[PDB]
Amino acid sequence: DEVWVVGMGIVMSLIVLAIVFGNVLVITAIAKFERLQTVTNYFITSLACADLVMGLAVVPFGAAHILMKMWTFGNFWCEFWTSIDVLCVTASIETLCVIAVDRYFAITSPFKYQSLLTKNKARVIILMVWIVSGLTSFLPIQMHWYRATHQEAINCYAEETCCDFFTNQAYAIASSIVSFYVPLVIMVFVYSRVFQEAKRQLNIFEMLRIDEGLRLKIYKDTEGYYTIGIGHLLTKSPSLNAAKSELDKAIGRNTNGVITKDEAEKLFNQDVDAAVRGILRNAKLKPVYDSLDAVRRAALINMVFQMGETGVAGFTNSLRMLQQKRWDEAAVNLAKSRWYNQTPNRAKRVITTFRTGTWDAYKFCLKEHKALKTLGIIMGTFTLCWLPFFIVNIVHVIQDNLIRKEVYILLNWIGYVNSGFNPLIYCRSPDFRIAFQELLCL
Ligand SMILES: CC(C)CCC[C@@H](C)[C@H]1CC[C@H]2[C@@H]3CC=C4C[C@@H](O)CC[C@]4(C)[C@H]3CC[C@]12C
Ligand SMILES: CC(C)CCC[C@@H](C)[C@H]1CC[C@H]2[C@@H]3CC=C4C[C@@H](O)CC[C@]4(C)[C@H]3CC[C@]12C
Ligand SMILES: CC(C)CCC[C@@H](C)[C@H]1CC[C@H]2[C@@H]3CC=C4C[C@@H](O)CC[C@]4(C)[C@H]3CC[C@]12C
Ligand SMILES: OC[C@H]1O[C@H](O[C@H]2[C@H](O)[C@@H](O)[C@H](O)O[C@@H]2CO)[C@H](O)[C@@H](O)[C@@H]1O
Ligand SMILES: CC(C)NC[C@H](O)COc1cccc2[nH]c3ccccc3c12
Ligand SMILES: *C(=O)CCCCCCCCCCCCCCC
Repeated sequence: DEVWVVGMGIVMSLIVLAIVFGNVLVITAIAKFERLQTVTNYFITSLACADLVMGLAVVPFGAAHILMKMWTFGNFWCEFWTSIDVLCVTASIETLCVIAVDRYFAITSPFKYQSLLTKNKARVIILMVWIVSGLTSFLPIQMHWYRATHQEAINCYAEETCCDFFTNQAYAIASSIVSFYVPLVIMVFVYSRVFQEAKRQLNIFEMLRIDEGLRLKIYKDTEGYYTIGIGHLLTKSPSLNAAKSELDKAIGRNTNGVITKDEAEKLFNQDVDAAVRGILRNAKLKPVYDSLDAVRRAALINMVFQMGETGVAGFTNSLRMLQQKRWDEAAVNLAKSRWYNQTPNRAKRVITTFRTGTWDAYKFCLKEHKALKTLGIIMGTFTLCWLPFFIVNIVHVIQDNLIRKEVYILLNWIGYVNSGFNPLIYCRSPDFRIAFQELLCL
């Protein structure tokens, strides 16, 4: 009975520690490492501050309120504590919504993934988020717009040891819609469009960039030949200066061995053009290529890139089955090759692409697309943690007391606890992971 309290207290204490530790770590990492100082991470910092205030100002007293089964901190702080609670939750979803809109314009810009905002504009947006959140949180609570007019509530308001958030229905609807549901619906809609755009970026360039890899500096391939970009051969000569000469002649300037990503893309589009012409000249590959759709043509070109026309022309049975749109059977034969034995991962993705005729095998391979998934996980987690709580707010406007007080409280704490998840989710990023282990003396 009472020993349970200590055990429950230690648990809630660890919850507080977890929230504060992790979010302090996030703030520190972004503030300290110049690498992490991006527009997105400024919003993340704003998001981390809301969670940090939750862990310091909100959760500790909510915990004590439950364990003591009454309020000990007085009416002033009860009203203040309540305001902070609503503020941090509001600012969090508003920030998440800003991230979604920011990421949409970033991914649709010709200046792709660059935020249209500068660092200074971002701070203004952030500051305006906290002003609006405070305007929608503190005002109604400090002006007493939220309060109900029935006696049970009136008693709780007046008595100093009662801190129950009794609200009138108009507030319950309006506040929950404006603070939560409006930025939630926008966030979900906009960031679903972000994923659509991200998926739409997948093409043969990204495919070969994932499968072969893009190298900005001159390197020797497996055969010892000088190569650059996505496996673009410069020369078979052992002279490095001969490669540099061919590179300059191809790119159109003094490169000294180094080219940009966009220039590698330029060379790649030429190599693709060359590959297709060669395919159409090959009597064994032409009928297959002619029959295939655009996506599977990219798959065939991918193979030609890796093995050359001759190596690909040797897949006589597979080519026949591909030509007849017998995908699974083509997949069975292709999986039984030296190709699949040497580069299974790459072969797995190309063969799967032959099977589906989509880019699904190349989802979330790019570092930038992985980063988008991380943000999507942040948003989804926040949604899942808070949605049940806010559904019950509306349900009780329809019919009050349908759901127990203890369940409603538990749904609140699922919301509270969410403030400790984001730091763990950021470990998906190689940059934060590197940042953290530096900060943690590793
Ligand atoms: C009234 C009390 C309880 C609420 C606390 C308000 C604090 C947490 C709010 C108010 C203004 C906010 C900030 C506004 C400006 C930015 C700049 C950005 O680069 C990092 C976050 C940062 C610094 C915000 C984080 C937290 C912040 C300081
Ligand atoms: C409001 C009370 C109860 C909670 C304590 C507020 C603390 C957590 C808030 C208030 C102002 C905030 C800061 C405001 C300014 C920034 C600069 C930014 O580059 C890093 C975070 C940093 C340094 C914030 C971190 C935490 C911060 C200090
Ligand atoms: C009243 C309670 C909430 C206060 C507890 C604050 C804890 C979470 C604070 C107090 C001292 C802090 C640490 C102090 C030293 C560093 C090294 C730094 O490179 C990374 C963060 C790190 C590791 C801090 C993280 C969290 C930390 C442990
Ligand atoms: O065979 C056509 C392409 O071959 C090179 O790119 C290959 C390279 O030969 C090989 O060592 C490696 O395993 O794969 C890459 C591509 O994945 C050419 O220099 C390309 O320009 C040709 O199109
Ligand atoms: C112990 C209570 C005070 N905790 C409140 C929730 O953590 C956050 O609740 C909200 C956040 C944002 C907007 C809100 N509108 C509401 C209407 C009724 C109840 C809560 C909220 C609410
Ligand atoms: C490498 O960065 C790891 C070493 C950092 C150790 C710093 C020592 C922190 C002491 C924590 C005590 C504060 C507790 C506050 C409780 C209210």
